[PDB]
Amino acid sequence: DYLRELLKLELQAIKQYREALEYVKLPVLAKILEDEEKHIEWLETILG
Amino acid sequence: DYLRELLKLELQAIKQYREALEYVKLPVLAKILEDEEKHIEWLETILG
Ligand SMILES: [Mn+2]
Ligand SMILES: [Mn+2]
Repeated sequence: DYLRELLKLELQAIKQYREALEYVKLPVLAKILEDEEKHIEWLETILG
Repeated sequence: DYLRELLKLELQAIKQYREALEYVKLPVLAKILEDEEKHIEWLETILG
């Protein structure tokens, strides 16, 4: 639930990085996004 | 500044994952933390 606080936290970071990537096409950003996508898998795996 | 919103966002995620790792010693968590540490480098590099 602390694990649910974490997943929403990632879920927000991906919304904002996506958007960040929307206007500033910077490779470093697609990569951070890659990782946050994996963060999300891993937490939803540990949960439900 | 959108890049500053991102860094605080990571800076918080590392506070909470550290803490999350404090009580539930789960390897997946030290690894997420590893990545967030790198997220932070990369953004402070792009900034100041
Ligand atoms: Mn993450
Ligand atoms: Mn991150």
